[PDB]
Amino acid sequence: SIKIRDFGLGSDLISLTNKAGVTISFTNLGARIVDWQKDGKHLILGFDSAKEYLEKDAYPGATVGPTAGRIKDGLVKISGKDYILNQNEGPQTLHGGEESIHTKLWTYEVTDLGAEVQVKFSLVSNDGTNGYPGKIEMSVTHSFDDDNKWKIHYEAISDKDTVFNPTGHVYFNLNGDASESVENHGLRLAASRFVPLKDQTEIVRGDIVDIKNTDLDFRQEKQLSNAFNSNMEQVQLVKGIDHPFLLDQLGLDKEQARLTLDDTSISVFTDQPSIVIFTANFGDLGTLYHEKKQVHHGGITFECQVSPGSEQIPELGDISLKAGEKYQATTIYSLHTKLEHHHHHH
Amino acid sequence: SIKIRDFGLGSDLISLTNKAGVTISFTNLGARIVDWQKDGKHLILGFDSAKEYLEKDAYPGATVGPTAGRIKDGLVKISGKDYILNQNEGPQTLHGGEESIHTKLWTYEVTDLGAEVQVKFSLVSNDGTNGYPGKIEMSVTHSFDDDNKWKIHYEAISDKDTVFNPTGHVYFNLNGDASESVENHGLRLAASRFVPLKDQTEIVRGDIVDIKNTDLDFRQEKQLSNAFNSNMEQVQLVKGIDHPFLLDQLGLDKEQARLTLDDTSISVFTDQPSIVIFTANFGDLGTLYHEKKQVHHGGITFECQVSPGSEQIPELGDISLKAGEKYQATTIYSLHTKL
Ligand SMILES: C[C@H]1O[C@@H](O)[C@H](O)[C@@H](O)[C@@H]1O
Ligand SMILES: C[C@H]1O[C@@H](O)[C@H](O)[C@@H](O)[C@@H]1O
Ligand code: NA
Repeated sequence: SIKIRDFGLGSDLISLTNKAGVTISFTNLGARIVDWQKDGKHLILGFDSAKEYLEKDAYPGATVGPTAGRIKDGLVKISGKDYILNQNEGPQTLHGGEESIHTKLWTYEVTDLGAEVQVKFSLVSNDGTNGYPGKIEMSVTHSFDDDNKWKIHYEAISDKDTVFNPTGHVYFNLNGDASESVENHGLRLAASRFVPLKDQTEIVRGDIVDIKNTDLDFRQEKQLSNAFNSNMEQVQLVKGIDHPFLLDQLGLDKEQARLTLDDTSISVFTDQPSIVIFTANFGDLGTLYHEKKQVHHGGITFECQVSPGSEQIPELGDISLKAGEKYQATTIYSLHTKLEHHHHHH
Repeated sequence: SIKIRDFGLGSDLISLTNKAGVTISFTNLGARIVDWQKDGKHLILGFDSAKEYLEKDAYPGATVGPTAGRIKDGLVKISGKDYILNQNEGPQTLHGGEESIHTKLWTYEVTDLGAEVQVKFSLVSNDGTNGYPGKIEMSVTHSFDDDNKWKIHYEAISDKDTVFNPTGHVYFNLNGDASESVENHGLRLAASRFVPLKDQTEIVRGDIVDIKNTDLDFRQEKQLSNAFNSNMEQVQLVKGIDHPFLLDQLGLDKEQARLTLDDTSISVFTDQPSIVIFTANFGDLGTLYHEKKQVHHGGITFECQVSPGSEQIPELGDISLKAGEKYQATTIYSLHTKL
């Protein structure tokens, strides 16, 4: 079933319920996921109206871009040319600059395929917007099916050579309450290396480091508390995790990550090379979610994309997008029950 | 009464009905006027869904900008520096460039004041959008009252020196049908001068012309056919009217223009110095409105703004907007019925 209603300020809330009774909802404000519930329990973090997003935190669940992450000094090189993008974080360009895509009302159309329902959001980034050559015609399709798979498919075409590397900023919290730390969740992640940050400004350090056998090694499932309790320099620098993890094996076919809590698991699939993880290291900020004051470590992201810092570490990849070339990206979050035995206590 | 409904593609339709039974409707798609009707008759042109506007014509009733009109070669000088804006009509920049603010979904909030209802639309034009320095936080407030006054109030603030001169692109047609020419309407317009076009490119010619005692003199009410039948080269150039008229006296209190058809009349008030009039000179195009094929001369606009062409004719005024300065503009369309 499909339902639509005003969500505030002119945005709409599109709610889907699949045959299993699982419901998920999106808004055209930032082509964003707002909620995902199983049996009355929220699996992700979200607000109750559009204004909350604009007044509390505009990132949760959003589509962010055109480039996700930080670009040192907002400088990129496009076809031998240097371009400076909007710098909204000191001299850095963070998540595409100020008042970026996550803050706009996208147009959308809904396609009912029966076992699957797709919600295709569209937006055009005009040439020069925030310093980005364009125009860029973008589309983000969120779909949910009877198999409990929530899929995100990105498509884009530019009139000019530009850069493109968007992501989805959902935050999970299997506790269903932001005031409950995710340190009690089990995490499995197929990555042997990570990208350290230089310092508090959070630009990349310049090197790639092997994390096998460290408190950041999750190849084999472990509780998130292991990472949170770590005094490794990188953990201490950010007060949790806030780093790109390089996947060891690529392909949409492979389960790259799995987040578990008791009988529920979220599996992550993608065709991208890295997973940027941020564990809501907000300290005592306490942003209110459903009237619950969010705790430090009260959420975790799995931002699939080309790793940030390729400007400094070419080995990370290339986010350039050629004029007329079609960009595509696919990320999938699938929900399961009783995938494994996870009975722990915090 | 207020009624909000889905208008297509995620856009909304906000319909206001005053104490008089008059209904006016807007959409956040382009902070635009969709309909205006009395006793079941449409007074303006408009479509029945968001898709139509995107597929047929995106300008009708829209807020256009940041700069309304044509900019020769897309060139503007800002603080002594040349800036090239998006070019969407040949080398010209027309109505802010491609995929401009009229094709965006604006956020909005409705404020019910009883005798008056306001709908505030907001949009941020990012720095660099279509070549324009910014960012520019813009708001357009459309309001409707019990006195049948439809008012447009624009506000804007830019983080950097830029240019700004938006306008409302409603097309009136008192016949209430697109297949019927407005040649039968009477027009009065308090302007003794106009800005001639250079040629078919429609860029300004460079001069300011006195129109007193010509087919374009509407200082005294006259029928549109007059103009339409004129042999003035400027009329023949565009096959109608497609020009900036310079108001003789400025100020919001003065009725600057009046469009009449029988018992019905629309009065125009504004704090702007010029009124750009375009008479839908589309020829055989035949765009469909409510299933009715539009005819050449099937509509007429009153775009109040600073006249286009100031890039070449400085006397027309100046559209710059300095960082931190607050831009304001007001335009009112008043509906009257003879009794
Ligand atoms: C990946 C994350 O990095 C963090 O430092 C920012 O604060 C987040 O909003 C961001 O998305
Ligand atoms: C002033 C007018 O000039 C005309 O040529 C255009 O086609 C109109 O849409 C524009 O508003
Ligand atoms: Na809507």
